Amino acid sequence: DNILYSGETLSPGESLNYGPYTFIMQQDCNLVLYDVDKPIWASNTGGLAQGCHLSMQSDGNLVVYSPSGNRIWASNTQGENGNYVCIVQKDRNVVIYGTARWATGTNI
Amino acid sequence: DNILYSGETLSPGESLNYGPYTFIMQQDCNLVLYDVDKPIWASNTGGLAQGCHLSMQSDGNLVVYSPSGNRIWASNTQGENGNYVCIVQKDRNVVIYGTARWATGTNI
Amino acid sequence: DNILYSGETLSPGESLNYGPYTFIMQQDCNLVLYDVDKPIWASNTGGLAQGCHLSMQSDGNLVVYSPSGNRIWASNTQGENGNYVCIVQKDRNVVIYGTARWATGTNI
Amino acid sequence: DNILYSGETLSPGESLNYGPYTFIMQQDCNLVLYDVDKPIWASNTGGLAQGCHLSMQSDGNLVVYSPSGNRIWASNTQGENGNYVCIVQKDRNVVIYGTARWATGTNI
Ligand SMILES: OC[C@H]1O[C@@H](O)[C@@H](O)[C@@H](O)[C@@H]1O
Ligand SMILES: OC[C@H]1O[C@@H](O)[C@@H](O)[C@@H](O)[C@@H]1O
Ligand SMILES: OC[C@H]1O[C@@H](O)[C@@H](O)[C@@H](O)[C@@H]1O
Ligand SMILES: OC[C@H]1O[C@@H](O)[C@@H](O)[C@@H](O)[C@@H]1O
Repeated sequence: DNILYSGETLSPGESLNYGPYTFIMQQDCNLVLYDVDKPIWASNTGGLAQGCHLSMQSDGNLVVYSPSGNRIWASNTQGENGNYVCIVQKDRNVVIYGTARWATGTNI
Repeated sequence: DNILYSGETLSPGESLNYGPYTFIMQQDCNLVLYDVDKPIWASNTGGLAQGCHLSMQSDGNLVVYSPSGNRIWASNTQGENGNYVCIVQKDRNVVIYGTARWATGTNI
Repeated sequence: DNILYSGETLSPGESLNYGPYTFIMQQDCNLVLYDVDKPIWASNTGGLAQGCHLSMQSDGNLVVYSPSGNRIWASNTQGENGNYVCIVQKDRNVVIYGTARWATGTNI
Repeated sequence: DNILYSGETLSPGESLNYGPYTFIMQQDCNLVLYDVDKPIWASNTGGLAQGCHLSMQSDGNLVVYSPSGNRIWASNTQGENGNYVCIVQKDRNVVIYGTARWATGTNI
């Protein structure tokens, strides 16, 4: 609910949430962080397309894609292939972390 | 509740939780991942001391310390100084990620 | 979280949250349910005072109080004395339930 | 999550969770509240059947049913037809509340 894992996408209208904080891939292709109803950060890509999705990729890049498979905005954080996370944190920061350094190996 | 940030500690009896998954720093100094009442992973340090704390450090090492400030168990993942997270994931894996590659910079 | 128990208050600026839904006791004494940035319900008491708190009472009434201990808005649901909950639900309804009909009695 | 709404069921192996607290409809038809790995309350119906479901009914009764549609255990809280909730609370109590006294009417 507040974590996007590498290999997952937010569809249009979908969000990560922590308390009053919402990080949403809007239908107007703007990527916005709201504190209640106040925009605090945006990709500033509102109106460049419709029906965009947000991908957290295996190369560590967070990308807004238009439905033509066309890059609209990116974090520009391509690097090592592996596992990454994008988190809406309790401190209201949105952060990409990776690669994975250690695991219990208890996945299902 | 399912994330430990670098610079934070779990005190004795404290846990990270996702649904039926509990990752707990026990009073007997064992670090255990439970699926409901079933231990699925442990540090196997039960009885080596009392009143241990778990630290997620800035160097990326997850360490169980005894109250004498003495290292009892570690992930052995020291590297670059920065920001890391330890997550109890929805897939029941416990994972350390870092360093931070990008942020909105919207922290309070 | 998404539950206010009878005997608790939301202070000014505090909220109940479920995913993109935020139920906030605003600084301007308006009680508002937001879906992301869109107000979908309000007490319509914005500007009648400053520094109001929301109280879920053991008589089952949800009341906005001004700092003079003065009733500004209420659900008008006074009844049996007991335990009640106010919930921001997954279906985006905000509901008062009570009284308590049964419990395990496993409270701390 | 930590709420079961009237009209919903927990299937075998499914749980309500708050932090280290797990309320599970087990495969062995026992209904158990665990604090980490410690059972603190049970229906004591382990082994009376297999593949039971827990149902929070609109008559306010919480019932364990066997797959033959047969009552195995109940809270015995039948009353007014309406909307009820069963909650695993932050205080580690499991409580049934209802009926609904008030709502915003903002459901989807
Ligand atoms: O090695 C760690 C990785 O293991 C995978 O199976 C998943 O659980 C990933 O989320 C995780 O990053
Ligand atoms: O640069 C990213 C870092 O910024 C800090 O202020 C915190 O929000 C950290 O959790 C985060 O890793
Ligand atoms: O008996 C039910 C009541 O028990 C109390 O001690 C608390 O746990 C209340 O939240 C609950 O409604
Ligand atoms: O009127 C109250 C009821 O409204 C219904 O439509 C649902 O949202 C129920 O969960 C709720 O109890």
